[PDB]
Formats: sequence, C-alpha cells, structure tokens
Amino acid sequence: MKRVVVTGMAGITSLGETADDIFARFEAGKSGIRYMPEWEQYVDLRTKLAGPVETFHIPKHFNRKVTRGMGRVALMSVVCAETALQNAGLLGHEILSSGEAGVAFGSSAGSVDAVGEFASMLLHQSMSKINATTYIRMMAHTSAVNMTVYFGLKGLTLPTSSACTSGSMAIGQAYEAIKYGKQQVMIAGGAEELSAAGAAVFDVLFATSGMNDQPEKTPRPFDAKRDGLVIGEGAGCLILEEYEHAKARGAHIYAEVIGYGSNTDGQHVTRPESEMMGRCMELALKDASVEAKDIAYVNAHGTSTDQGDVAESQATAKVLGYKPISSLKSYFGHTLGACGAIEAWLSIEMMNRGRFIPTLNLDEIDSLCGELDYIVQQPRNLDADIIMSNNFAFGGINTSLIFKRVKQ
Amino acid sequence: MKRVVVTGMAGITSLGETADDIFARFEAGKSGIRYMPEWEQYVDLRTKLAGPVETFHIPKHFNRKVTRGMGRVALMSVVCAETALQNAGLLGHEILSSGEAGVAFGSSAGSVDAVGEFASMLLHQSMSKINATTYIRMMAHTSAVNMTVYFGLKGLTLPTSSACTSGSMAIGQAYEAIKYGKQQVMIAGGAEELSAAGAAVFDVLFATSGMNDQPEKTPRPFDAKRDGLVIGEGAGCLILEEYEHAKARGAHIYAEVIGYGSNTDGQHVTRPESEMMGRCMELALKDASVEAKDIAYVNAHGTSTDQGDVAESQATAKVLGYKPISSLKSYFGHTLGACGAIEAWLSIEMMNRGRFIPTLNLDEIDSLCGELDYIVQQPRNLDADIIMSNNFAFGGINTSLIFKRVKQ
Repeated sequence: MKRVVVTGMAGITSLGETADDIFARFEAGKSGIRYMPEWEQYVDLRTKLAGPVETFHIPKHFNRKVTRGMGRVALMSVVCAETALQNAGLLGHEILSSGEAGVAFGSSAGSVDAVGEFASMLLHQSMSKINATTYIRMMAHTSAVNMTVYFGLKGLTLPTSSACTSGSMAIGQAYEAIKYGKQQVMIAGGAEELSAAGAAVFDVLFATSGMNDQPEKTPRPFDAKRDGLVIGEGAGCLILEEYEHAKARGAHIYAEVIGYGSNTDGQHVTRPESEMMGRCMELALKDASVEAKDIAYVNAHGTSTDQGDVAESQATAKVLGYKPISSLKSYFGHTLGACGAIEAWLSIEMMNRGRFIPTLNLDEIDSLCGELDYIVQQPRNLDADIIMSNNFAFGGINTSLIFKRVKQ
Repeated sequence: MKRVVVTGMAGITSLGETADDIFARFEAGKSGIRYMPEWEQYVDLRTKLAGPVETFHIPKHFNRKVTRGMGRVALMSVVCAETALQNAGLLGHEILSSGEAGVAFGSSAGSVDAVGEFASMLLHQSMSKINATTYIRMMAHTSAVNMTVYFGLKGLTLPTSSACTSGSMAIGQAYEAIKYGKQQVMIAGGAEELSAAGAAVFDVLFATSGMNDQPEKTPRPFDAKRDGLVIGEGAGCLILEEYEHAKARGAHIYAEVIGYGSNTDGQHVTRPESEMMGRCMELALKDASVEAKDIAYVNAHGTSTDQGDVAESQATAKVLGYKPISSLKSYFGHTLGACGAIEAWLSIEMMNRGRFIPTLNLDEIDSLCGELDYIVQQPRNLDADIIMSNNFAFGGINTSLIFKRVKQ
C-alpha cells in the first residue's frame, strides 16, 4: 500500500482564484451570493439568488482550436487543473504522458448550451444545431476527457460524475488509484457551470432559499432561520501523488490523504438518511486507522436545507462528538459538482494556516441540529493535525475524506 | 486479495432477453438492424438505421410509483439487474441491504425525454416541463441511483458513465471493489436508450453507415466495404461476487474475472490510437498474470468505422498475435453504454457453450486490418479457457476485461 500526498491545489470561485484572495474575503465576511436579475424572465422560478463566477483568468494559449470541445464547465476545469499542475511543478512534465498519470473528475452535467443543441433535435425536428463537438461538450465527463486530451494523459480516466459528490468522489478514487499502485500522479477534482435550469431542479423540490431581497444573509447552514440552499459554480482541483515519488523530487507537500469512505443510503433519491451518513464517516475513520478523537475539524457538507442540515449534523455528532465544524457553502453557495473539491482544497489551507473559517450567517444554532462545536462569527485558531471533509448527494451517495498535516 | 466470480447474468437486446433466444438468432444469422421510417422526419440526418429493442418484459411490480424516477434507460437497467440477481439467487437476499453489496453502472446519457424537459427552460423559458424527477431521470448516473433505491443497496455506488466504455468500466470497477475487499457483491453493467439525437452525434462525425436500403447487410466490422457504425440500445448486467462467498453457498459460477486494464489515448477526442489500445490489453494481461498465448478468443469492440476497426485490429494483432476474434456489433449495432456489458455477458456464454459467434456480414476481410483469425460464416467451436473483451470510447478511454472458465 502506497501513501498519497497533495502536491498541487487550485480552484476557481466566486471569491477568487487563489487561496490568499479567498481567505481575504473570508475575513471580510462577504459571500459570493447575489440577486440574479437575469433570472426574472423565468416566472415559475421562485429563487433569484446564485453564486456566479463573474470572471476568471483564461491564459492566451486556450485558443479557439484548443477549446472547441469545451463548454464553460470544461474550460473552467482544465484552466483550474493547469494551475494546480503548475503549482505542483508538473506542467509539461514527462510523467504526464507516461501512462503513470491520470485524472478523476466529475460534474453534475456537461455544458447546458450543448445540452440545448442535443435537445433541439427532439423539439425542432432539426439536426442543424447538433455539431461535431455537441456530445463532447454536453456529456457529464466533458471535464475529464478534455483534460486527458489537453494535457496528453495516458493513464486512468475515472469519471466521477455523481452530482454533489463529483469532486469528493474524484479525490477518493484518485487516492485509491495511487494507494493501490495503479498510478503515480492523479489530477482530481470537480466543477460546475451555473444555469437557471440547474437552480430549477432544486427549486421544484422546495429546497431553495426565498430571500431574494437579502442576498447578503443567505444561505444559512444549520441556522434556525435558514430557508434553503443557493447554487453557485466553480472548479476545484488537487494534484495527488505517490509519497516517495513526491519526496524524491523534493516536492512541496500540502497534506497527506489517509482515508476515504463512501456508501449509499439505499432509501430515497433526495431525502438523506442520518444513519448511513454516519456510517460513511466510520468507513473513512477505519480506512485511515484513526478514531473520532483524532479528528480536529470537520468541513461539513452543510447545504442549508432543512432536513439536509439536520441529518448531517446529527450523524456527525453521533460519530465524532462535540467537534469543530463549519460549512463553506455559506460563502459560495452550493457549487454542486465543484463543492467537494473546493471544500477539500480550502480545508487543507485552513489546516496549514491553523485558521478555520466560521459558517457565514450562522447566528442562532438550530436546536434540531446535532450538538457540534459550530465555528461562528470569527475564525478559530486550531492546532489541527487531521481534518475530515464530508459530502452527500442525490441517490444517497455519501463520501468522507480524511487529510493529515505533513511537516517537511 | 480476493478472487471474483460471476454468479448472475442478464441482458435486454434487439435479439431477445435470454441467452438461449439470442443464440438462436445468432445461429440463424439475423441482426437486430432495421430501417427507421420514424427518422425520416429528421431531414439532415443521413443514417436511417438502428437496432432498437421493440419489446422487453416488465414485471407487474414496476408500477408508476416505482418507476417515477426512471426513464427508458433506467427502467431497462433495473429490470435487467433484477433478472440477473434472480439468476444468482440473491434477489431479496439479506446481503443486498447489508452495506457489503453495491452497484457499478453507467450510460452515455440519461433519458432523452428528461433532457428535453431540462432544455425547455434553456429554449422556451417555460418551466412547466421541469418536475421533481427531471434531474433524476436525465442524469448520466440515473441507472445506478435508481438501482440503489429500488434494491436497497447500502454499499458503494460507482457511476461509470463513460460513453461506449460505461458497461465494461462498470464490470472492471466492480471487480476491483471486490478484489480489494471493499464489497462482497456488486451489480455491474451498462445501458442505453435509443434516440435520433444519439445517432446524430455520430452522423455529424461522418461515422454512421449510409446503407439505408440494405439494413440486413450493415454494419460490417472489419469488412472491406464497411461504411460506418449503426447504433442500437439495450442493457447488460453481471452479478459479481467474492469467490469464497459464492462457493460457501453452492452458487453456480459462470466465470471468474481475472483481469481489468484501463488507460487513455491522450491524443484525440474521437479517433482512437492503436498503440494505447494495445497497452490497455497489456495492462489487463499483467493484472491477470497471463500471457498473450493464454487468450483463446477476443470479443472485439468492432464498431465498423473506417479508422476504428483498423486501429483496434492492428493493436490486437500486435499485442496478442493471431487470435480468434469477432464483433457482436454486427448483430446489435453499437449499443453505446450497454455494449461492454452485453458483450461481456454473451462472450461468457460463448465460453460456457464452447461456441464462438462469427462477425455477421464480414464477407471480405480488409487487408488493412490486423492479421487475426476472424471468425466468419459459421460459429467456431473452441475449448476456450480464458477470453478477453475490449471496448474503446470517446476521449480515448480504453478498457480490457479478461474472464476465466470455472469448472465446478
């Protein structure tokens, strides 16, 4: 069994494209949420809040030919992955084309523009909108495929498109591929592009927030006055690497991946089950050979829905006790496929800073949520050696990831 | 490390829903390809050929409440999987809800009706078409999620939606989950529903056959006069089980899964590279600790495209040498997400019968294709102890599966 480390990290968020910039907005206490005037034209849509990425740097070599098979979600993904590879010192490295480097990546869906082209045939009886890149741009593994083609990867392609667990499932499966000796380097993460149709699927479940006139005070994970989630977009990426390989080249190491757990509720497509969420955390603890006491901080899923926040916090409290916990969805909204990767990236940053971010707009802890050490109001300084990051998605898919500090 | 066996198998195809019925149609030389008058309405669509499933049995208990989150692709998947579990003796078994049983499944896309609802907002702004099951039915992991909910699975959900490799990647990942001790039973396979938009994706690549007036003569894998693929639909499913668990209950064993290789071309998004296809077969041989000499028969991907058949057959010849080979896409067309699972199922049946099916309509072997033992005209009787089944998809995703006979 091989040990697995994180040697590169990057993300694209509504709060910025570097951890320094994002943590500066964390301290300022401002979220990426805003009212969406462009969504007034959808009359049945009750929510009008989102966390878009207004801009992100696109290097000039991402030209017309390079990006022909990329919609927004795939372009954000590949640009994010290039920054993470550059961070790791592996951009243009021989290992990328060796067969020993691969990718795990997912999103809830491909590009909605390309989905519209594919659907225009069943409606308008016309093939004129479908073109040579419609499927590449629309398909749910558009990010992973565009990455192997762009970087020339010849190892494993692991498509972990599983809605809200896409990015955490990617990290876990990439970790396993290196742990079991199949690969030496993996690009791992998730991404999602924003669309009003994406908001609609949660709006028809009455899971969205209605506070359209107060974008600055919603979503409110675990808050007694929360009224649903707000969706966002972005991308997150970790570069995972076999430990001896990383040490041999003198690489900087951000964290060690020591546990991954995943299981399934087996009950309902949308309503989570507390008991199985907690079992997933126990699977990760067992995979890491650590106990609840050894976990210093938990990054919750914490979507700000009613029964989602209750099920998660009760299970976390049952398995881990009175642990420090917070949700970054208070800042970004629910970034869907991206969330597990963005949350793992920024939680590793918290561990390396010794500074753990509170849940924004958590003012009164809901009495129906589990007894946890909710970080509120201001960042909490902790000497944390081991952290846990949890995510839960439609179909009852659960993931739990455990990361450990590395001193070099 | 655990051994992994196949204890249940099922599929739904244009040639029938039992192995006996399908093999009767093999012997008669009758494909499932037909002319599609219902596609005349799409004027820009050049191909008018497909391999639809006209009917399959749906048990009574699949009522409207049970199937409200299933489109056609998911219903075929769940029905197929129930039949496979029945075959294995595990339907309703306590292990299914124990946490030790899971699912690996994929398709190229979810239900096209649901994709249309999702695009009603993108196109006509009218939201009266999105409902509470639109995403569950449209999403590319609709089969896997519907199966965990329907059967009460609490183990791993492994979404392997990777276009043409969905079903083979599901078998391989399910096999690894058992081999590495994470699960004791896995439902594994793939599925696809037929749609004109799916044909158009290949039509615009000039990859489809235009022999619309001769459906009984096309597709023609490896044939000197082939002119592209024809798409089909269906589902395939294997029940994989840890070997000691199967033996302890006296289960019938159809095969042992002994090797899985997967890699990526890293060069082109639609045109496969021969060298990496061969490396993928080498990965499978190494995983199985067998040599080229030990492979008795190869079930080709064999889509009947110009460049695809040459790259695949040249790779096979280079890495395996002169081997018996045939393509079942000559009977079903290219069933996309289903193809790797249907082809694994029926190849295991060939092994158990000692009778290996010829490529239909392969009348003049292309001298540009590799030097192989192409089975033509009549089935070949073989005392085959080990077989290989290969699949290659968009994004240059390659899979190779090795199965071994089990004498009980």
